[PDB]
Amino acid sequence: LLVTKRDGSTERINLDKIHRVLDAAAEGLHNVSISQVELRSHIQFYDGIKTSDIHETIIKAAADLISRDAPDYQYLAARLAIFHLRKKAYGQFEPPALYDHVVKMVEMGKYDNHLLEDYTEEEFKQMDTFIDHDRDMTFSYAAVKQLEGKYLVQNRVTGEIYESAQFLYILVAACLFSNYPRETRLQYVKRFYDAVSTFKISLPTPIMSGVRTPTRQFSSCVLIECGDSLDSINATSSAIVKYVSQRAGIGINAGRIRALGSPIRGGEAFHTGCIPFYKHFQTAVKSCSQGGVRGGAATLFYPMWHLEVESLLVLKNNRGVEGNRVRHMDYGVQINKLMYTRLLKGEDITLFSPSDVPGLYDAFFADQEEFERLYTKYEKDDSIRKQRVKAVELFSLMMQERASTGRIYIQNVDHCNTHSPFDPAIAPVRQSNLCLEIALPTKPLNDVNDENGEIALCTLSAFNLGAINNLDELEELAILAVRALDALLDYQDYPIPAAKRGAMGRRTLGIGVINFAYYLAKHGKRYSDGSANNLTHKTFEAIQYYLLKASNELAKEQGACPWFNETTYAKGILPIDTYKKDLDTIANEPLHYDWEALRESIKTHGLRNSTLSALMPSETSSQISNATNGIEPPRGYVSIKASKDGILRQVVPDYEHLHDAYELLWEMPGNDGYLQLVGIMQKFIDQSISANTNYDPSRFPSGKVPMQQLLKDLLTAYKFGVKTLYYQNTRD
Amino acid sequence: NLLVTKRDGSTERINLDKIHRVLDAAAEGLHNVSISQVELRSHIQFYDGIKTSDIHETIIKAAADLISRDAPDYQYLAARLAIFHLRKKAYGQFEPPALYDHVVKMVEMGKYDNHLLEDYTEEEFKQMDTFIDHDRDMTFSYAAVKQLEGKYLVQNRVTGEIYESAQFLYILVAACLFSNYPRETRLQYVKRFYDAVSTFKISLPTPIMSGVRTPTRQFSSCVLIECGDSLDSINATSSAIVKYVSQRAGIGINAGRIRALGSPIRGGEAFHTGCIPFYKHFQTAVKSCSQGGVRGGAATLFYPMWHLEVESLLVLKNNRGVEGNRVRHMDYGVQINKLMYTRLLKGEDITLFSPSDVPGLYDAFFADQEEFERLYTKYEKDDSIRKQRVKAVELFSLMMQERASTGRIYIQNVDHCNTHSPFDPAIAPVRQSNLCLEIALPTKPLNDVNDENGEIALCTLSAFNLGAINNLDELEELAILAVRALDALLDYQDYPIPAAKRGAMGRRTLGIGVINFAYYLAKHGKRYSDGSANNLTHKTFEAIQYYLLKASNELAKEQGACPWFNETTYAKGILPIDTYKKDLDTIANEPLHYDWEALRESIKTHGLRNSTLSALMPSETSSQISNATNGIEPPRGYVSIKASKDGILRQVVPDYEHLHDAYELLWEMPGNDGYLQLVGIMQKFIDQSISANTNYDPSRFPSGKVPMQQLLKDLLTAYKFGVKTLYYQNTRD
Ligand SMILES: Nc1nc2c(ncn2[C@@H]2O[C@H](COP(=O)(O)OP(=O)(O)OP(=O)(O)O)[C@@H](O)[C@H]2O)c(=O)[nH]1
Ligand SMILES: Nc1nc2c(ncn2[C@@H]2O[C@H](COP(=O)(O)OP(=O)(O)OP(=O)(O)O)[C@@H](O)[C@H]2O)c(=O)[nH]1
Ligand SMILES: Nc1ncnc2c1ncn2[C@H]1C[C@H](O)[C@@H](COP(=O)(O)OP(=O)(O)OP(=O)(O)O)O1
Ligand SMILES: Nc1ncnc2c1ncn2[C@H]1C[C@H](O)[C@@H](COP(=O)(O)OP(=O)(O)OP(=O)(O)O)O1
Ligand SMILES: Nc1ncnc2c1ncn2[C@H]1C[C@H](O)[C@@H](COP(=O)(O)OP(=O)(O)OP(=O)(O)O)O1
Ligand SMILES: Nc1ncnc2c1ncn2[C@H]1C[C@H](O)[C@@H](COP(=O)(O)OP(=O)(O)OP(=O)(O)O)O1
Ligand SMILES: [Mg+2]
Ligand SMILES: [Mg+2]
Ligand SMILES: [Mg+2]
Ligand SMILES: [Mg+2]
Repeated sequence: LLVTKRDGSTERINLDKIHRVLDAAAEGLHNVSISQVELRSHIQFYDGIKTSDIHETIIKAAADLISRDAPDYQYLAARLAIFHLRKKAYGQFEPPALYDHVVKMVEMGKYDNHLLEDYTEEEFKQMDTFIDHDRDMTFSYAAVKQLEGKYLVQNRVTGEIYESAQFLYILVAACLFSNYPRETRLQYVKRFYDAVSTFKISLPTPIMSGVRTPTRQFSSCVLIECGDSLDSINATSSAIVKYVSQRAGIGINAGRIRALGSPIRGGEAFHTGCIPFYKHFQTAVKSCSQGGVRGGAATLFYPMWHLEVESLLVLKNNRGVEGNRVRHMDYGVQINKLMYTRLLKGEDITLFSPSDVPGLYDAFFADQEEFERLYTKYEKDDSIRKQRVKAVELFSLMMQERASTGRIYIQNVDHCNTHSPFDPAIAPVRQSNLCLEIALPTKPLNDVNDENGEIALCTLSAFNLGAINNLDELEELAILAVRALDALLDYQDYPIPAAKRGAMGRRTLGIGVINFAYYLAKHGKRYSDGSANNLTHKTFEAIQYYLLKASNELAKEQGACPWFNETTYAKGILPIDTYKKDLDTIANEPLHYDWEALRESIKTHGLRNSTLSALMPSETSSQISNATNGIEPPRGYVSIKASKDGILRQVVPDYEHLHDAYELLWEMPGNDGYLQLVGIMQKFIDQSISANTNYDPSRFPSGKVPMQQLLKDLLTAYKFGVKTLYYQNTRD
Repeated sequence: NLLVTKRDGSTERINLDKIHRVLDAAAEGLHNVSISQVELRSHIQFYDGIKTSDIHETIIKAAADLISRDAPDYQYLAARLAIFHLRKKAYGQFEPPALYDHVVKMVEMGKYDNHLLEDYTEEEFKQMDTFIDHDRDMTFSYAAVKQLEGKYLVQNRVTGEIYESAQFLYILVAACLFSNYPRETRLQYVKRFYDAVSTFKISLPTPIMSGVRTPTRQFSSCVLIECGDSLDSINATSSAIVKYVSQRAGIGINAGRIRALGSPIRGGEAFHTGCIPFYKHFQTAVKSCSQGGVRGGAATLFYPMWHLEVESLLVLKNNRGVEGNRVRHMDYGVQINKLMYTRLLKGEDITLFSPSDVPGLYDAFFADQEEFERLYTKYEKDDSIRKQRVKAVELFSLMMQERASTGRIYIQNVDHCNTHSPFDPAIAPVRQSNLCLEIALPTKPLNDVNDENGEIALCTLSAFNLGAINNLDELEELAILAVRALDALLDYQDYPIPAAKRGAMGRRTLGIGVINFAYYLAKHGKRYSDGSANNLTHKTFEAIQYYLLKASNELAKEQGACPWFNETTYAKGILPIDTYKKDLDTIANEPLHYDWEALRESIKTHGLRNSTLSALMPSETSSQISNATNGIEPPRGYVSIKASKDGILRQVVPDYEHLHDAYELLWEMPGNDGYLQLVGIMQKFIDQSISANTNYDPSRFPSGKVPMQQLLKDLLTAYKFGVKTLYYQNTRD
C-alpha cells in the first residue's frame, strides 16, 4: 500500500494520481480504455515500489495494447513515455527557458559554444516563442524509442536524458541558419523548425543527433574510386579507414584494377589477382568494427566484361574456401546496352582486362557508341588476351548469386550518363554508394592527401508525402530543405582534402521521400495495377521543379557552384529532355509547371547544387514521422520489433480509414507494377533510386523462382530506364 | 639400330660412345662412381626417334638417383652433366664466349644493365675475362646447380631460355658493386671478390645473386616497420608494407604501441575496437601481392608481454576459435624482459597494462630496466589505472603452449637487445626485429607513407662459409671484401619509401652471418650438446667480429663514418666484449686472441662505416649453393631428400666419407642445453641477433608428450646466457 517517491520519501498509494495521468495521455484518442491499462498495471504493483517503476509499468501496459483494432495506443504509450522523459531531464513537465537550457548545457559540454556567440540572449527569447512543446504528443511509440535511443542528447554512461524533442528541432535549425544575416535569420529558423517538427521534412540520423553538439562529423555517404596502382590502392585503403572511423558508408570502384596474370612494367612481374586486394579493402572497412560482425558496410563495383567476373560474382556465397571468398562486403555489377543485346540475341560476351583494352573502360561510361566500336574491335583482335562466355550463362550466374545472397546489385551505367545532370565528357559517373541511390563523379587518388583526386560526398534528406495536403507546399519546403543542407556543407568537416574538393566544388545534395505507400493509399492508388503511374509523374514533377527552383533562386543570392560548368544544366539540359522514351507508353500525364522559364533561369544564373534529388532507404528517420520505409510497401499493417525495453509495435498511418487502401509487400503479383513506378520517378530524379525486387517462392510452381522470371524483370527494369537495383527480398 | 634426333631436327645412328665420352669428362677426379651403372639404367629407357636433349636429361636423372651415403660423389657427377647442358642452352657450345662479347649481346637484349658498358671499357672487360675460371662450374653440387638454373641464373621466365653461366654471374656481380671504385684499385677488388664468391668463401643472398647486373634495383629483403598508436600511422604502416611485400621482402611489424580494446579516444569521444581488427588489416597488406595469399610475403608481428590483450594475441595462430579472433597467416614475437622472468621464478603475478595508460612504461621497457621496475610497481599500486592481474606461471604457460602447437610464436628478450647492443638505448633503442628474428635495428613510426621523420630499418645480409676456409685469419681478407661490397650496394639499390632511405643512409646497417657451422665442428671433432665446442666457438666468432669491425673501421678512414655513428655505443668506445652476459664466463674460458684495445682507440677516432655488421640468419637457399649445412643449425640427416619439379633432389652432407661419425644429427641430440650455450657464446660478439631454434623429440619423453617444465627450463636457460631471440620450435613427428 506504499510507493517510493523520487527523493526517497514514502506515501500511501493513490490510484487517482495514476488515473489522472492516463487521462492526459488519452486526449483525442479513440477506442482506448483507461481501465484496461489500470487492470494490467495494478496487478503488478508491490509494496515499496519506486514511482519511476510505476510510470514505466503503465507505459509497457499501454504499449502491449497496440494493435490493428486500436491503433491509437501507439500514441497513448508514446505520450506516457514523453511524460517520463520530461522528468528525467528537467525534473518537471514543462521545459525550462531556451536560453537557460543552452547556457547550462554549454557548461556541461553537451552543446557547442558557438550557439551563444551567434545568438544573443534576446534572440533566444524570440526563438523560444516558436517552440510548441505539445507537438511531442504527435510522436508514435516507436518514434519515442528512436528519439530516446539515437537522437536525444544523453549521457552514454549513466543513461541520463538531457533534452527533449522540440529543443532538438529548434537548435538544429538554429545551427544551420546561424550564419544567415539577422535580417532573415530568425525568419528562416521558425519556418525550418515548423517543417521538421510537423514531420514535413525528415533529417538523417547524424544530423538529428549531431547539429548542435561540438562534433562536426556529419558525412554518412562516401564514394571512392580506386586506380590501377599500388599508390592508389594504398591511398584508397587509407581513405576508407578515415571514413569508417566516422561511421560512414563506403562506395568502392575497383573495376580499374587489372586482372590476374596481367604483366607489370612490361613483364617485370605478373599480377596476383583482384581478390587479394578486395580482402585488403574489407579489412580497411572493418578496421574500426568490434570483431567482424556489423560495423562499417561497403559496396564494391566492377564491370561485367571484366576478366575475373566469374570469380567476383561468387565471393559472397557460404560455400568454398576463404581463398576465393570475400563475404563481408556487397557487390554491384555494372551493365550497359551492349551486354543486354548479347543476352537477347543469345550470343557471347567477351571478357577483357582493363589494362589490355585501351580506352575501352572510359568509353564504357561516357560513350556507348564509342564503346561498341572498341568492344567489337578488340573482339576480332587475337593479340589481346580474352575469354569467351555465353551471355545467357553469364547473366544467369549473376542473378543466381543475387537470389541466394540478396546483396548482389545491378547498375546500368549507360542510363547513369545518358540521363544525368553531369557531362560524361567532363565528369562521368562510374560508380555508386552503399545503398545505390547516389550517382556522383569521382577521381582516383595517388595519395591519401592528394588534392587532385575527388571523393564524392552527399548530404541526405527526405520529404514526407503524408504530411502535405497538396503538391504546392513543396515550393516552401524545397527552399527550406536546400538552404539548410547547403549550409551544412560549410558547417561539417572533411578528413580528406580530396573529399572537400568534391563537396565544395559541386555542392551535391540528395533529397528523397518517405511515406509513399501511405501517399498512394490516400489517393486510392496501388503498386501492381499501375493506377498510380500518372499520379507518380505529377508528384515527382513538382518535387524536381521546386527543388531546382529553390536551388536556382539560391544561386541568384550566393552564386552558383564552382563546378557548375561541368553539369548538363549549364548547357540548358533538363531531366525532362534525356529521360527514357519508353516511359511515354506507360504514362501520359502532362507537365504542370513552367520548365521552359526554369531552363532559361538556370542557363543564366545557374544552380547552387549540381544534384538535388535522390531516393534513399529510410528505416530510422521514417519511424520518427511514423512513415512507411521510403518508397517500399510495408510487409504488414503492424511491424513487430523486439527491443531492450520489450516488444515495440508500430501501426501504419491512418489504418482506421485505409486498411483496405494499403497494398502489402506479399500481396503483390509481381515486380512489373513496382518497377514501372520506379522508372517514372527516375524521369525527374537526378541521381538513382534504391529499388528493391521481391519474390514469393510460394507463388511459383515447385516452390522455386525460375531463372526466366529473374531475367524478365531485369530486362523490364532496364527498358524503363531504371538505373540501379538494390535488395532482392525472398519470403521465408 | 636405333636412331636419335639432333637439335636441328636431323637424325643419326645411335652412338653409345658419344654418351660414354661425355660421362668420362664429368667423372674426372671423382671416386666410387660407376659409368657402366649409369649407362645400364639409361640405355634401357632409350627409344627410336628420341630427342638428343631428352638423352642428356636422362643420364642426369639416372646419375642423380645414384646419390647415396656410400657414393656421395654422384652429386658432383650429375651436377657437371647439368652444367654441360646449361652451357649448350645459353651459348650453343661448351666453352663460353668472350666476356665483352657476352655483355654487349645481353645489354642489347635488355637483360643486363647498360651502365656496365658505361663504367667499363672494352680493354677492362678483357682483363676481367682472364680472372674467370669456367672450370669452377664443375665444383657445384647437384642441388646447387638446380638452384642456379631455377633462381640465380638470368633467364626468360616465359620460354625458359637460359642466357648465362655460373661464372658470368659471379664476375658481373663483382663488376657492378665495385663499378664506382677508382681505377687504381677497381679491377683489383673485382678479382678478389670474384675469387671469394666463386670459391664459395662468401655467400650472397638470392636478390643479390639474381639481381646485381640486371636493370632492376630491388635488393631490399629485410624490412622493419614500427607502427604508432594513430590512424595516420596505421594507414602509413599498411601502405609501407604493401610496397615492400610487392618487392618480395620480409616484414617486421611493431604494433605494441597500439592501445588496448576499450581505451578512450579523444577524451571519450569514441572507444577503441581492439588491436585484432588492425592486425587483420596488416595481414591483408602483407598478403596483398600473393597468388592466393600463401607463397608471397611473410611477416612477424611484435608486442610486449605486459600488454592488456596479450591473452588474446597469444592465441591468434591456433586452428581453434572463430575468424573474429584469429589471425593465422602471420607469425608473432612476444617481448619479455627481466622483470617478467622474475615474477615467473617467484611464482607471483604479472599486471597487464594498456600502453596509452602508462606514461613512459613502454619506453622504459626497452631503454631502462631500472626505470621500468620503478614505474611498473608504481602503476601496479595505482587503482585509477585500468589493469588486469594474471599469474606469471599461467601466462608463460599459455605462450609456450601456442609455441609448441604452432611453432611460430617467438620470444625476444628486449633487455638483452639493448644492454648488449651497438646502439644507445637513450637515443636509438631496439624495439623490434624482423621475419627470422636475427635483425635488431632502431626504428621510428611514420605519420605518413612519405614521412621524412620516420625511420624504417633496412639491412643487407651475407654469410661467411666456415667450411671453405682453412683458418680464421682468412676472414681478414674476406671481411674487407664482404663489407665493402655490401656497403656499395646500399648506394646501388633503390628505396620506395623515404623513411627507409633515411635509416639505410644514416646508419648503413649490415648483417653478415655464417654457414657450414655443423661441418665446421665436424672438422675439428667437436659436438653441440657436450659443450666441447664452447672454446672453439668463442675463438671463431671472435675472429669474425674483430675482422668485421676492423674492415669497417679502415673503410671509415677511407670514405668516412656513417652519419648517425654518434648514436652508437662504438662512438663512446664501447665494445661487445664489455657488455656481454657475465654468465658466459662460467661456460667458456677461451682468451682473446686479437688486439681489441687498439681497435677500440681506432673506432673512437675514425669511427665505423657501418653501425652493425654481424647477424646470424637462416640460410636454406644460399647454403645449398656451397653444399653447406643450413646456417648454424645441425643437419636432420646425412642425406636430405627434397622433391622438386624435375624429380627428387638428393644432397649429401659435406665430406661424409671421412666424417660420418664426426657429425651429430639434430635428433641425435639429448637436449637443447648444449645448443643454447653455443648460441649464447656467439651472441657475445654478434652485433644484432641470432635465429636460434629449439628442438624437441616427443619419443624421448614419457607418455609421448613434452612437459611444460622442460619448455620453461630451456627458456630460462636461453635467457641465462644472454640469448636475444628464439626462432622456430621444431617438433619431430
Ligand atoms: N500532460 C501533463 N503531464 C503532466 C503535467 N504536470 C505533470 N505531468 C506529468 O505527469 C507525471 C506526474 O506528475 P506530478 O505533477 O508530479 O504528479 P504526481 O506524481 O501524481 O503527484 P505528486 O505526489 O504531487 O508528485 C509526470 O510524468 C509529469 O511529467 C501537466 O500539466 N500535463
Ligand atoms: N667437359 C667438357 N664438356 C665438353 C667439351 N666439349 C663439349 N662438351 C660438352 O659435351 C656435350 C656434347 O658435346 P658435342 O661437342 O656437341 O659432342 P656430340 O654431341 O657427342 O657430337 P656431335 O654430333 O658432333 O654434336 C655438350 O654438353 C658439350 O657442352 C669439353 O671439352 N669438355
Ligand atoms: N502516491 C502515488 N501513488 C501511486 N502512483 C503515484 C503516486 N505519486 C505519483 N504516482 C505516479 C504518477 C506517475 O504516473 C508516476 C511517476 O510520477 P513522478 O511525478 O515522476 O514521481 P514522484 O511524484 O515520486 O516525484 P516528483 O516529486 O518529481 O513529482 O507515478
Ligand atoms: N609485386 C607485385 N605483385 C603483385 N601485384 C603487384 C605487384 N606490384 C604491383 N602489383 C599490382 C598493383 C597494381 O594493380 C598493378 C601494378 O600497378 P602500378 O603500382 O602502377 O605499377 P607500375 O606503375 O610500376 O607498373 P605498370 O606500368 O604495370 O602500371 O599490379
Ligand atoms: N649421335 C648421338 N647418339 C647418341 N647420343 C648423342 C649423339 N650425339 C650427341 N649425343 C649426346 C651427347 C650429349 O650427352 C647429349 C646432348 O648432345 P648435344 O651436343 O647437346 O646435342 P646435339 O649434338 O644434337 O646438337 P649440337 O649440334 O648443338 O651439338 O646427346
Ligand atoms: N572511430 C574509431 N573507432 C575505433 N578505433 C578508432 C577510431 N578512431 C581512431 N581509432 C583508433 C586508432 C588509434 O589506434 C586510436 C586513436 O588514436 P588517433 O588515431 O591518433 O586519434 P586522435 O589523435 O584523434 O585521438 P587520441 O588523443 O586518442 O590519440 O584508436
Ligand atoms: Mg510527482
Ligand atoms: Mg602503373
Ligand atoms: Mg652435340
Ligand atoms: Mg592521436
